[PDB]
Amino acid sequence: HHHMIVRRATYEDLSQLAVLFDEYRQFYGASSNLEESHHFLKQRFENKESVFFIHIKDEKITGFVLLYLGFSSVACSTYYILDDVYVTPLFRRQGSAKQLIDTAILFAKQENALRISLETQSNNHESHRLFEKMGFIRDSEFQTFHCFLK
Amino acid sequence: HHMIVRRATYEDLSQLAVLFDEYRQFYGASSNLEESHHFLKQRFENKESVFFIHIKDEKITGFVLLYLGFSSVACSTYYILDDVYVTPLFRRQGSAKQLIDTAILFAKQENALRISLETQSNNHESHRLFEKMGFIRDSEFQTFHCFLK
Ligand SMILES: CC(C)(COP(=O)(O)OP(=O)(O)OC[C@H]1O[C@@H](n2cnc3c(N)ncnc32)[C@H](O)[C@@H]1OP(=O)(O)O)[C@@H](O)C(=O)NCCC(=O)NCCS
Ligand SMILES: CC(C)(COP(=O)(O)OP(=O)(O)OC[C@H]1O[C@@H](n2cnc3c(N)ncnc32)[C@H](O)[C@@H]1OP(=O)(O)O)[C@@H](O)C(=O)NCCC(=O)NCCS
Ligand SMILES: CC(=O)NCCCN
Ligand SMILES: [Mg+2]
Ligand SMILES: [Mg+2]
Repeated sequence: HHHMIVRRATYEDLSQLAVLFDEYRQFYGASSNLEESHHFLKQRFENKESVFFIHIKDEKITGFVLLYLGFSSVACSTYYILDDVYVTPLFRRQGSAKQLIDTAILFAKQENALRISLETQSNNHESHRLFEKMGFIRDSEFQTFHCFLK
Repeated sequence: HHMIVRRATYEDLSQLAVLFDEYRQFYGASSNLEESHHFLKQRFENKESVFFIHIKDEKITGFVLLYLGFSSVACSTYYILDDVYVTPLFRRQGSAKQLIDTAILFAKQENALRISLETQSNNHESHRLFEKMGFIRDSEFQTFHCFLK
């Protein structure tokens, strides 16, 4: 029996998780649309190489982390991408993101991943403090490029 | 036809492994055709991966490997241009240009938001290539890594 847990998300959690997923999208500039957020959360959940971990405190989902499998051609090995991390404001600064990333790290090690990689906004200093505390090192060697199609 | 940029098939993998091993060596890996081919086949069997090869008179001159990406913010998919390589003998002949032009057409057909990639900051050649193909340098995001091995 427990009162707090970080565990893999299930289909049964998607309805509650969609609210936090919609909040994460709003943080990134998106207009709130619970129905759209939920439909796409279901597509990502039903994607073979994606893994969602959620943080539940007193039966409430406080946050989540979405990871997906990466393939490193140079190393000829897999790794994990920490795609999205979010904690709802009511539960911030209580160690939720820390616990979510700690479980993400233990999971990646269990999967013999090379590393966990991510990209976060340069203007998001709060996230840089979180990732550095968790053992992430800033990549300097690479430059991102986008070719916009729509 | 005498030249073509097309999807890779199972039959191209023995020859494609040689190019993929060459691409690995450019990024500093030791040559190992068995390891290169085994991983190439694992990526080729991934349902979200897409390989295009440039073939000049039955010789593979180069390739591009793309994979599906999900944008949570846009609630839409996109493509990541993961690997691009042209064997030195066939360089500065438009092989990479044709591979990327095909990748863009494929991404548009798939209704992708964009094609995204990462390349070394000191790789002058790749920056000229991607800029020629309409890619824009983006420094609004910072990459972090948590090394496990
Ligand atoms: C960033 C975010 C995930 C942090 O979640 P959280 O549960 O509040 O974080 P924690 O309580 O585990 O904090 C862990 C560490 O992160 C850093 N951190 C977290 N919030 C911070 C803040 N507001 N300012 C500075 N550092 C902060 C600190 O180093 C902190 O350690 P400390 O509290 O001992 O100083 C949360 O604020 C959030 O959802 N933000 C919006 C989405 C986002 O930016 N995600 C990252 C990109 S995917
Ligand atoms: C980069 C690379 C793929 C280019 O392949 P390529 O088939 O020779 O390229 P193309 O002939 O299609 O050239 C397309 C454009 O790229 C640029 N380019 C290509 N080679 C270049 C070079 N040596 N110097 C400068 N710009 C160059 C030019 O803008 C060129 O247009 P142009 O020929 O009209 O001037 C090839 O040099 C290679 O395999 N390099 C090693 C692997 C690599 O760097 N891949 C990317 C790592 S993330
Ligand atoms: C950690 C992080 O990547 N945040 C941006 C969300 C799209 N990847
Ligand atoms: Mg890769
Ligand atoms: Mg994403």
